[PDB]
Amino acid sequence: HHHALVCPAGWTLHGQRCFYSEATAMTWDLAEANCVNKGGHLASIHSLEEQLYIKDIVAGIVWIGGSACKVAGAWSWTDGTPVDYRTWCPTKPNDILSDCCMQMTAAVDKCWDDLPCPASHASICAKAAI
Repeated sequence: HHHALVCPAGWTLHGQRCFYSEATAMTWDLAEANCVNKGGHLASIHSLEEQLYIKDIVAGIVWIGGSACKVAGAWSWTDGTPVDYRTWCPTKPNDILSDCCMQMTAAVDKCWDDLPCPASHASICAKAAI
């Protein structure tokens, strides 16, 4: 269609996507599985515009959809979209395979870092708008 977009209840609209703030802390793998049960993925981020929109939703560290757990330093988004934007914190990522899941950190700018996937954090999901 070519009419106004909506999001399901509980999700918020930015552009062509809907976002869900999951306040329950969980491992990266549980957070991704949670987003898949809800029809989406942990959020991928493709511009500073998206970075800033998501920054404004969330209340602290959040898991997002990046991981590099197969080949060290080879980042992918769980939703299959391109890694065409990055905003890693200074000196990051460390690209150590033990610490291979991506999060927005507690810095105000929500710069990204790669942490152990078992760390327990809130998260953000995304999926296409309706």
